[PDB]
Amino acid sequence: DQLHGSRVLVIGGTSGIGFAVCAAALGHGAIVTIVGSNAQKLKDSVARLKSSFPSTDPDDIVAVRCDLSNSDTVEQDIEKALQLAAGNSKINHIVITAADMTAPPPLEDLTVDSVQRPGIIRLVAPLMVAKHLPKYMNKCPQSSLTLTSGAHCLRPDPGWTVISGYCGAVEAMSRGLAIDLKPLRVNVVAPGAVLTEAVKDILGDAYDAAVEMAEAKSTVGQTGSPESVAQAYIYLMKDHYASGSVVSTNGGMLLV
Amino acid sequence: TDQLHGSRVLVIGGTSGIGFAVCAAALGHGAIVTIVGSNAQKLKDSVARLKSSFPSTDPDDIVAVRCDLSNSDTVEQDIEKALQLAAGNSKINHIVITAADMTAPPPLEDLTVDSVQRPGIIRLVAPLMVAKHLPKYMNKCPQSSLTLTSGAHCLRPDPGWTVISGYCGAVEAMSRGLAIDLKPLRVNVVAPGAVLTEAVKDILGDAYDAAVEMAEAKSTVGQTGSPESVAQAYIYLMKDHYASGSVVSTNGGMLLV
Amino acid sequence: TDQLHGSRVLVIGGTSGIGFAVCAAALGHGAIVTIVGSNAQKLKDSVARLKSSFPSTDPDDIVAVRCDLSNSDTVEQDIEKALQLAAGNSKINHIVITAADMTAPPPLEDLTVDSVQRPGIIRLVAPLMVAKHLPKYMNKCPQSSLTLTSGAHCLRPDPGWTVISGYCGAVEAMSRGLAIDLKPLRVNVVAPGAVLTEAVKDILGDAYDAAVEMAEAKSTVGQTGSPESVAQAYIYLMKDHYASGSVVSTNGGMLLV
Amino acid sequence: TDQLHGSRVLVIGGTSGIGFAVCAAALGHGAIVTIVGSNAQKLKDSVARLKSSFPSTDPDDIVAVRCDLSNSDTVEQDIEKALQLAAGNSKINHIVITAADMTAPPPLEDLTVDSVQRPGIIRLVAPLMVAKHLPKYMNKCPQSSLTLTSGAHCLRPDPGWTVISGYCGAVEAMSRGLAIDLKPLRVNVVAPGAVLTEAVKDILGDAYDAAVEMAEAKSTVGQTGSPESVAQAYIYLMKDHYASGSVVSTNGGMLLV
Ligand SMILES: NC(=O)c1ccc[n+]([C@@H]2O[C@H](COP(=O)([O-])OP(=O)(O)OC[C@H]3O[C@@H](n4cnc5c(N)ncnc54)[C@H](OP(=O)(O)O)[C@@H]3O)[C@@H](O)[C@H]2O)c1
Ligand SMILES: NC(=O)c1ccc[n+]([C@@H]2O[C@H](COP(=O)([O-])OP(=O)(O)OC[C@H]3O[C@@H](n4cnc5c(N)ncnc54)[C@H](OP(=O)(O)O)[C@@H]3O)[C@@H](O)[C@H]2O)c1
Ligand SMILES: NC(=O)c1ccc[n+]([C@@H]2O[C@H](COP(=O)([O-])OP(=O)(O)OC[C@H]3O[C@@H](n4cnc5c(N)ncnc54)[C@H](OP(=O)(O)O)[C@@H]3O)[C@@H](O)[C@H]2O)c1
Ligand SMILES: NC(=O)c1ccc[n+]([C@@H]2O[C@H](COP(=O)([O-])OP(=O)(O)OC[C@H]3O[C@@H](n4cnc5c(N)ncnc54)[C@H](OP(=O)(O)O)[C@@H]3O)[C@@H](O)[C@H]2O)c1
Ligand SMILES: CC1(C)c2[nH]c3ccccc3c2C[C@@]23CN4CCC[C@]4(C[C@@H]12)C(=O)N3
Ligand SMILES: CC1(C)c2[nH]c3ccccc3c2C[C@@]23CN4CCC[C@]4(C[C@@H]12)C(=O)N3
Ligand SMILES: CC1(C)c2[nH]c3ccccc3c2C[C@@]23CN4CCC[C@]4(C[C@@H]12)C(=O)N3
Ligand SMILES: CC1(C)c2[nH]c3ccccc3c2C[C@@]23CN4CCC[C@]4(C[C@@H]12)C(=O)N3
Repeated sequence: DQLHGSRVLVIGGTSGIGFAVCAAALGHGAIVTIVGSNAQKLKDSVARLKSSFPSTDPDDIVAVRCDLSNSDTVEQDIEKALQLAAGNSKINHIVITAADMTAPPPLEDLTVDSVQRPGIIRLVAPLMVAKHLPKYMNKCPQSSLTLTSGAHCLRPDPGWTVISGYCGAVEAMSRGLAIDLKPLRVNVVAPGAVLTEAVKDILGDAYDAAVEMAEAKSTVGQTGSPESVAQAYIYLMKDHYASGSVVSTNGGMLLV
Repeated sequence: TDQLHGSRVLVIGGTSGIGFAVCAAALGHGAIVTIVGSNAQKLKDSVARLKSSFPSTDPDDIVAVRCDLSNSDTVEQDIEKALQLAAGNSKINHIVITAADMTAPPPLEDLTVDSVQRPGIIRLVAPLMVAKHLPKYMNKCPQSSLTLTSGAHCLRPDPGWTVISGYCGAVEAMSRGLAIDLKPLRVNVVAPGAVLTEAVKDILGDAYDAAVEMAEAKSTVGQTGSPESVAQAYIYLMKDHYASGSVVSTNGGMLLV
Repeated sequence: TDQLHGSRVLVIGGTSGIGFAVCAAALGHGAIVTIVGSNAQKLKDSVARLKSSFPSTDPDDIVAVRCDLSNSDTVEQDIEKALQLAAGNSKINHIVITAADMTAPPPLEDLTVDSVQRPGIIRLVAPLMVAKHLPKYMNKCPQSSLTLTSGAHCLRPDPGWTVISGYCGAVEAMSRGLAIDLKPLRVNVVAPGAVLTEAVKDILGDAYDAAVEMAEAKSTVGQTGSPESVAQAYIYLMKDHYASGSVVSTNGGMLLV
Repeated sequence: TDQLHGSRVLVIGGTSGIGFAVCAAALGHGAIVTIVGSNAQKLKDSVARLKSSFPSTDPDDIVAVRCDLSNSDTVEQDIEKALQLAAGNSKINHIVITAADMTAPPPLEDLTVDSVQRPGIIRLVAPLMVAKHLPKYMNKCPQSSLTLTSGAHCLRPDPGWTVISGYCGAVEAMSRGLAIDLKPLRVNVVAPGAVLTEAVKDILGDAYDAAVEMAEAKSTVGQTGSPESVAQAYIYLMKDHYASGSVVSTNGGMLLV
């Protein structure tokens, strides 16, 4: 594997998809830097990651708490996470899955700041990553930055139009960063229905009616496993020719 | 013959360029047009020629309102005023939004948190505020339409205008979400290519002639797009009562070479 | 005032359904329409039904030609003749192709090499034969247009019409290739959704009523597409001299739910 | 550690180019590879190349069969032998199709009904014949995959390859239909960009060095695609048990410039 000695920055690797990416990354022996905002399960996630890979050097699994939902500190924090992840070396791949995980208000009660508050973590944080990565990454086709969107960008869930919009912005912005940061490669993974611990939290009591309706809306009779969706991120790290692309893993939900 | 005769159109951003050609086309079909802009004068100037290129129309079918949508205070109450004015005694039949800041972004080496967020109030919050308040001034019927604006830069972004390609990418995704939020009302996007509007003359300054010639060369047609040809996409989307959630791309085959 | 008045329109497949509505819309703008079909009876009925909806139109603006484009040994020759009389004295301005066999394919249990290959003559070979010979009969100029036909089934295919989803997917890609082969002439595609033409009731037989509800429900609008609304997409692509390499999708938001 | 270890992979078109790189990658994970080609020599030679780069693998994990899929008789029966072979006593886990004629089409001045039709036997009929017979040789299970092949030319067609761009458009649409026909089995497409296989040098001849220089410049990366990088997309779809109905594009950003 050519991801053995690799340094990968997983912005949002404390839970769900991003965590599965650090598990997959550690399976190939890479050095993984994790970024989250909750200090306690960031201890739990990183402690959880070296008992599933106990032969891996513990110093190759580093964590930092960063709050990227706040307009100050995010440039200072993104720059700090790139310093920690780069170390003496340069970072080889960056993965961003961080999202605010909050239900928007209905459209009749839409507020100006309601529209803008997601943009800080969906748009401003990656752009600050794109702002500062040349100093911490070599702009060569062997390095990658991968952003996150979803199938909801084409089949929006009801109530979620605004965040459904921002994922549309992530995909267009991804392509622009492939020109801004060329020949460095940047791409997007667009997952479908992944039953992460966060999703269980969002829908609460309406969860099981939603799981069965998600399973029914797939060519597979399934929702997506977190470690299978993680293969899309690993793919874009190993494919030194993929750039400006959208990797869609949705179980055929857009076909039914 | 024409079903846009008695129909009411609100063109948010119709004072120049593409939006103005949409108001000209709408009045060519006899529609009642309300125009929204920010420059106080040049808003009379386009209102002046449209009763002078078609004096046929009753002068009260061409009404105008000044709105500043670049500032987060003022945006909900300004669109609300323009919707009361376009609807009048009836309800609005079609809404067209072309309003955009049209100012050069910084390079991303000097990217600031404010550079990223300020385009969104006119590109994202203004249309969402339209979607918030249009039900009381439009009937939610498939004979009604709301059309947003995109570009080919959403798929082939201009160096480096990455941040605003994102917002146009957000416009397309948001369009689809609003097509289900406002069902059975129709929501769509127009994605123009290279149109030589009076703003583009201003933004390109001295690099204009080198850019016009490379735009004509990046086309299957050997030309740039007329504003009056692109306006047909907005007029088309008002007449097609089955088109919703779609992107009408008119770019001279630019994405093909 | 209208720029489709003197123009020559050839609708390959204008004897029924969507293509027929395109000739109705074209005649509303005063165009000279040549109709092409394979059924001598559906071709006399179509020209008769168009001289009772437009009695003021000159009878020479509605001429028809009989062509069987499902057969390989004469599809090139038939296309050639259709072109020559549609141009007449002058040149052809726009060509619209909707022709399709509209017969259910066999299930995958009985798929045959010929089942897969026969549709290609009318879906792929006839349009390519049109592009091969139109230069003597059209000005390859941006005010000229060639429009092919696709559907939403190319992205949401219907069971078991997988093979015809393939051919409609092939039409969209070649559309883009012919915009470069035929540049600066304009080539585009319309992708309709659910249009209840007379061919569609024939395929659905007794399951028709259950299928209409199914479609109606599965759309953002509460409707199927009118033939006269989908026809707006073809007329639009004739009026927008900048639209090229594009896909005009008319689906009632079916791809959103 | 590896879940492609006991896995049986059928690479239809693995004697050269991309499909060959897919068989190399599969054997790196310990998969059992069945290779299909039409050149007996290439096929033995290709199998010889693979057991000298992997001398430790059991030679029975590298089995080959000669198939001519260019002809209407024997193509269903050759697909059927190849399925028995790959399956053996177990069932097939993944199928990869890269087989293509790789010959320059004639110009449109000499376009014939047969030049158009003939590619469809290997572009469309062979995969459909694979989907027709694989259920007795594959589970219809989410852990098994069928991967077809398209390319970036389906969206930015190279001249004069319009007809072959069309067939690649059919493969992607057919992929989506086959993802529903064979559900819950997974069906997908890989859309490579510029890969300098020996077949591409054969087509480009003396214009090769000028063509690679213009291909490298038309990418965001300053390179063409490695066969070993593009093969990772096929391996990925074996690895992602949630990917279905998708297009994995690996083109070096050529569609951005
Ligand atoms: N799951 C799906 O079906 C689906 C579909 C489409 C798109 N997506 C996108 O996939 C990505 C991953 O989603 P997920 O299912 O894995 O949910 P998740 O487990 O909640 O992932 C969120 C990650 O981001 C962190 N985070 C939350 N707020 C943060 C903040 N202000 N600043 C920095 N980090 C923050 C979280 O750490 P903390 O513990 O500190 O909060 C966590 O590590 C998201 O972008 C999502 O929008 C998911
Ligand atoms: N022309 C092209 O080649 C091209 C290409 C791709 C995309 N587009 C997009 O198409 C749309 C039309 O562009 P255009 O070429 O026609 O330029 P334009 O003539 O300047 O159109 C701008 C319209 O919106 C108004 N406007 C600007 N800022 C406003 C603000 N804060 N509040 C309210 N109204 C405001 C303008 O009037 P004021 O004078 O009062 O500001 C004008 O009526 C834009 O969204 C553009 O991004 C254009
Ligand atoms: N209806 C829908 O909902 C829908 C949706 C998506 C896509 N489409 C596609 O749009 C196109 C039009 O479909 P439609 O609904 O209008 O069905 P249609 O009424 O049967 O249209 C078929 C047209 O093509 C002609 N035609 C058929 N075979 C011919 C042949 N060998 N030679 C010459 N002409 C031939 C027909 O005339 P003859 O009487 O001589 O056969 C007729 O004018 C089709 O390609 C269809 O697949 C339709
Ligand atoms: N390289 C690119 O730039 C590029 C770009 C887009 C798409 N693609 C697509 O990628 C696929 C792979 O191409 P490639 O470049 O790897 O070319 P390649 O090496 O020529 O691949 C051809 C493969 O197909 C087999 N094949 C050809 N004709 C056959 C027949 N009649 N029966 C059975 N097998 C047959 C060949 O075997 P024999 O020669 O043994 O018969 C060989 O295994 C092709 O579909 C190509 O169009 C390639
Ligand atoms: C819609 C959602 C509540 C949901 N409902 C499910 C049912 C079954 C399996 C997964 C889900 C999910 C995951 C989602 C996907 N959406 C993409 C942008 C906003 C949202 C909301 C959230 C998100 O971030 N996670
Ligand atoms: C890039 C731009 C300066 C430009 N350069 C040209 C050269 C030749 C012909 C047209 C143009 C245009 C029109 C554009 C298209 N872009 C889409 C989003 C931002 C921007 C900027 C502006 C816009 O709104 N109008
Ligand atoms: C599938 C079909 C029988 C169908 N079943 C419906 C139920 C409700 C409303 C509309 C339909 C339609 C319209 C379709 C769409 N398909 C696109 C290519 C082939 C086909 C077949 C036909 C076509 O041309 N018209
Ligand atoms: C067009 C082609 C001759 C070509 N010309 C190049 C110049 C520089 C770098 C790469 C190429 C290629 C690779 C291509 C891509 N096309 C996709 C379908 C048919 C074809 C033909 C062939 C293919 O399979 N490989």
